[PDB]
Parts: sequence; C-alpha cells; structure tokens
Amino acid sequence: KWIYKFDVLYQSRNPRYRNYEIIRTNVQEVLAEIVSPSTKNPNSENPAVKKRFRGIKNVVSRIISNDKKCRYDLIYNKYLSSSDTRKLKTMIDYSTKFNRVVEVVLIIMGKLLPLDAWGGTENKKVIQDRIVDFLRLGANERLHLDDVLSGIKLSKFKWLSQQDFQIRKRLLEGYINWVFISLVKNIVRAFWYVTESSNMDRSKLFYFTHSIWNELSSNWITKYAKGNLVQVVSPQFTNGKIKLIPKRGGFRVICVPLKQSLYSFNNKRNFALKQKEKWDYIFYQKYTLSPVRQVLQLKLNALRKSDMGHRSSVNSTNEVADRILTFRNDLLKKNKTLPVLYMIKFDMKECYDRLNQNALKESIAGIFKEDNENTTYHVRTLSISKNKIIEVCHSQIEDATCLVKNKEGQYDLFKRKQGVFQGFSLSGIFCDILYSTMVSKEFKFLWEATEDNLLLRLVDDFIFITSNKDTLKKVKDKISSNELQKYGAFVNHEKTVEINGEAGSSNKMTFVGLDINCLTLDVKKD
Ligand code: NA
Ligand code: NA
Repeated sequence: KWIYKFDVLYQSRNPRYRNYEIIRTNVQEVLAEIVSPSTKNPNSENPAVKKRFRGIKNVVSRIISNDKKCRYDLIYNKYLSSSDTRKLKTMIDYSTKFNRVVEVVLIIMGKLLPLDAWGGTENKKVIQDRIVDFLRLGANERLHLDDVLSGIKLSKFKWLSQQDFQIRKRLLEGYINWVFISLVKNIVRAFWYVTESSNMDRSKLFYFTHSIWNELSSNWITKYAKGNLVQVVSPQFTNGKIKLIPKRGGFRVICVPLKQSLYSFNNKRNFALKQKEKWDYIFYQKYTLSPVRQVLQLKLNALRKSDMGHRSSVNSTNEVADRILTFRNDLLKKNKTLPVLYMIKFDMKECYDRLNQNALKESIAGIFKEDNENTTYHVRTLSISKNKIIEVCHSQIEDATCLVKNKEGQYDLFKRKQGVFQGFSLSGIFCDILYSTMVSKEFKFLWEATEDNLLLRLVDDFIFITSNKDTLKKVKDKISSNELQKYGAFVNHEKTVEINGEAGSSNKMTFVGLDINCLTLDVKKD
C-alpha cells in the first residue's frame, strides 16, 4: 500500500553507461528525503533526531561514492549486451529473462550498499527478497513498507517511549523507502523499458534493454507511419502520445490521449497550467465527451432493436454462444430436426487502421438522419445538441494527432492517412457504427426471412451459419469481392475458413475460442 510499481513502466532512454550515476542527488538532498520526506527540512527536527545525521550522512556518502565508482558500462556488457543482431519470431523474446533482471539489479545493489548499509548479513537477505518481490509486481500492484520491515531486525542498524526507539523506526522507514523509491526504481528505469504484452494479463511485465527497444520501436514506427501516418509541422483534446505494446510478431499501436494541450506538455514543469488545465479536461470529459459517447451508444441500441443489420453485432464470447443456441432452437421449430448447415468465418485486416473516414462520417450522419439540426438530447440531466455531436466526432476523426518519441529523445507529430487511433475515447464506438452500418447495407439479403440465416460480428471477427446453400454463395461473393473496401473493411482472405455438414475432413470450427459443431450446433469452449 506504500511502494508502487507502475511508475517504472514505459520509461524510454538513450543512456551512456560509461560514467553513469544512479543517484543524481547529493548527500544533503538524500538526508532530507530520509529524515523529513514531507517537509524536506531536516534541520527543524529536535536535537534527538539531528544527532543521528552524521551516521546517516556517512552511509549515504559511501553509497554515493560507490555509485560514482561503479562501472555500469562493464555490467551491461557482461549481462545485458546480447550483441546478436539476428531476428526472432515473437517480440517478447527480445526481452531480458526475469532471472537476469533480478541478477543485474541485485549485483548493482551489492556494489552500492555496504554490509552495514544492508543492516547486517541476515537483513541483507531479507531486503534482497523484498527487492525481488517488487520486481515480480504487476503494473497495478504495490508493496507495503511495513511488509518489508516485518522481517528486519532494527537493532542491527547501528547507525540508526524513550523516543530513541521511535526515531530509529522512522529513520529506518525513510531509509528503506529511499532504497526502493530512489535506488531500486532508478536501476530499473536505467536499464530497461518496462511494458506489458498484448496478452491481457498486466501482472506479467517484460523488461527490454533500451538498446533493443529503441531499435524495435523505431523500425516499427517508420514502417507503420508509411501506410498510416502523415507528419504535421502544424499543431478539443485531439493530441495523444504513441505507445507500442508487443503483440506476437509485432506491436499494437496505442495512442494515449494527452490530458493537456501541446503547450502544457511541451514545457517540463509549468504548474500554472497543470492545475487549471485539469479542470478544462474534466469539464470536457463530463459535459462534452460523455454525452457524445452516450447519445452515440443510445442511437446504436435504438437500431439494435429495430433493424436486423445492427442486430448482428455482439460484444462477448458468451454472447455468441447464446445467439447460436437461440438460432439452433429457432431451426428446431421450422424443421423439427437439424438440417444440413453451412458455416463460414472471416475477419477484417486492421479494422482500426484501415477504417474509411469518409464512410465513417456518412455512417454517423446516417444514424442522425431522422433528427433536425436543432435537435437536442438529454442523458443521465445533461444537454447536448446533434450539431455538437457531429462537431466532436469530426474533430476526433480529422484532427487526431499523435506524438512519436524518436531516437534522440525528440517529439514528432503525425496525423492519420485513414482510420482512427486506438485509445481514443470514441474509436470503439466509431468502428461499431461503421461496421454495423456496413452489415446492414451490404448483407441486406440475409435479413429477408431470417429464420434460416445467422450472422454475428465480434468487432472484426465474423461468423455466418445458414441452412441455404444459395445464401452461402451470396455471402462468399460479397466477401471475395472488394465491395466491402469502400468502408475500409479488407477481408483477410488467408484466414477465411468454411465448413459444412455435407462432407469434409472436419465438422468443427473455432471462432472466438468457442468450438462449434456444424452438425449438432453444440458449442463448447476451447
Ligand atoms: Na551523485
Ligand atoms: Na465438413
């Protein structure tokens, strides 16, 4: 509940390890952090505390000296160099193994802290185990200080109610806190870019050396920017910071929205903006962005109970199984026994990147077609007009800007050629509006006499089940053509799978981790 892990993540560097220093503060600055972390004025304490300053200063001075003497360039070459420029199949295989991360961190701690700074031999093992625990923490996990101190013998820290034994405790709390916050965290940020994988669990962190991470990220960005981005030398909250997340062979490109303007982000520490800009973002989120996100979702649900075209969009794996079993029971009413069924699954290539912006605007306009320009809406009450919806959506689509941190620590700007950024507040609902509009227009023949046809959309994955072999031909014709490219939906033809119940080497199909039997329509998990 005291020592956090998230603030070591996503730290990109370009370090020179020859003549490198972990501790950037002097001995007096550290003494303030240990003794009075809140006030940062240790001279105000009563003399029972100040008499311990010399013993604390000498220990810190030895740690600071050991830091200046430590040859981190040699430690990197021996343990982290890995100078083998061949390629690997998965990105997380470029990361340093977790055992090697622990070994590097504990070796540096051994070269920084003398035995008496650890509190003796027995306490050194205890603190080392707690350092490993901190390294095993997930992105949203934390470690409590009293958890660390519960295994520490205070009496062994000779350099330091009677009020003597209460001062020793507080000094131990402040010192141990300084070890984790300022030494252990700075060691991690000095050698690794810490991030989580696209494999959902955030409790599994991966540690990439800054040398290999800068090569992998920059190579991917220059590739990705060619087909998706346009550099802007030019400049409501439409700016974001690019964040790459390793995905099996490549990266997932995420644009984390800036909660400030580009001015407050540029300068390091202008505070006269930060506190007031916070309110500008809150009022935009509460009174502009949320009503837009709600009215868009409400209009979508309104077409989710009026038209079959939008009815075909689902949101979870279990929701697919529920609509399939319902489709099975609907067939067991028209036939009294399951007929021969035909199944096909297909998916779109990079639905968010290839999304056609012009067709998206027509879709958003299409769901506000029965309203006048003066129309107003009320949400849980908050007021917002149809025009304000269109204005917010157009700025999110057309004015989206991302910041890419390149090799030398600079910051270049980019807009999108087509598509929408992942991570923006309306990107998901945008893709839902466009794809539902596409399914409602292009697959209109399915919705006539729907008692023998089933189409389901998990956002970029499609499954189609039918008892009509002719209708299966119409669906195969629609996806094999390029008529869906108008919307930016490019069928991934290599992953299009088709099975049916007449014959064939298989009667099973896995779609979202469900295992579907085209004979019985029984669906189990995979
Ligand atoms: Na120093
Ligand atoms: Na088959």
